[PDB]
Amino acid sequence: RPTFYRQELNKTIWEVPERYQNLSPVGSGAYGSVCAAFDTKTGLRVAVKKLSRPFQSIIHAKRTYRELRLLKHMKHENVIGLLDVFTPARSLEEFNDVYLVTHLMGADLNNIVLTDDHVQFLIYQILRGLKYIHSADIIHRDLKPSNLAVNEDCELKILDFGLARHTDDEMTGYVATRWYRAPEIMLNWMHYNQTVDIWSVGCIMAELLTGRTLFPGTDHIDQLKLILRLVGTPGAELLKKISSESARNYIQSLTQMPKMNFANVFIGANPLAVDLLEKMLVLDSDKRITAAQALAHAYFAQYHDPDDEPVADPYDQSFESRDLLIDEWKSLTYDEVISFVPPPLDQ
Ligand SMILES: Cc1ccc(NC(=O)c2ccoc2)cc1-n1cnc2ccc(N3CCN(C)CC3)cc2c1=O
Repeated sequence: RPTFYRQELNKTIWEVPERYQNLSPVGSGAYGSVCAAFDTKTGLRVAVKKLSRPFQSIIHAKRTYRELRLLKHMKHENVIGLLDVFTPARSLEEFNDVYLVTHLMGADLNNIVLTDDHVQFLIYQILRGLKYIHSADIIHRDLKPSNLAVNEDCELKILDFGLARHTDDEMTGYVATRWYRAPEIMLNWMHYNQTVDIWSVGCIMAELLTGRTLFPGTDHIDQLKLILRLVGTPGAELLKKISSESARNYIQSLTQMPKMNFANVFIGANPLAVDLLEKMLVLDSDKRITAAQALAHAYFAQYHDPDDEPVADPYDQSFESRDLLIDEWKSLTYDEVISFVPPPLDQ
């Protein structure tokens, strides 16, 4: 067991192993504050998130367990991984604090915004990342530029997947961003699958190509209006699939937009880039390209290697459907701290 040391970094008492040095706060991550630090053990720059009141409620408690489970499972270049997890607690009884340590990528995709080859590389890495998380039946749900971490090599990792609530029957505290959300999760108007994340990739890729937010909607309805202006009102075959009677009512009432020519919207874009965008930004949940299929699209010829696009090990999210006391979520998280083994360090 290591020696810890305490400091006050903006409201909060950080208590961390002596191994981590020169903590300097960089803002909020998912459910708590993040410090940049220096890892004396590895010589590396790391990010330390202190979860804010991890065990105040069932929601915080379950979400704490979820995040730690998520992180401990991901092992892939384009998906953030767990370098370390720790507590100052010396027993389960006094266990009150969780700190999660990952690599510090220099930046995220806001800060960056770009040539076509740059967009190829970055979107390529996102889809390579999504294939792996999708293959474990995990869905990001709020993929967006601020949770795409990038270093100066344009090497990219996805953060914060799997947190934004599954249905509207649950609350996880996590706040999504309107502009990158698939119309089906935003509005809950047909069922949804992993391709909610492909819609997002569509929106991010477009933005990288034009500098403009694709759909800067000011609310749910304005957002839906912006979207239909580009893709057109849904056809009779799409209407067939809308499960809600109010959504279908609303749509069939809007005065009808035609689908536009994506070439006349993405003018000056590489035509392969345009073709992919048309395959990503389709209303129909069953028709939208998947991560795997997008990886094989001509746009990515320079990057695609079927033998280096791995899938994940099976991930057991049966805990998701359980209804347990705060102390039960709490002890489960404790087990997961104690059993943590850090990634191997070669020379
Ligand atoms: C350190 C850390 C620990 C855990 C998690 N959890 C997940 O990614 C995740 C995946 C599934 O569920 C949760 C993420 C992080 N993490 C890693 N690196 C970061 C780098 C920078 C920042 N900040 C960038 C600047 N911004 C103003 C505030 C956030 C933030 C971060 C940042 O939050």
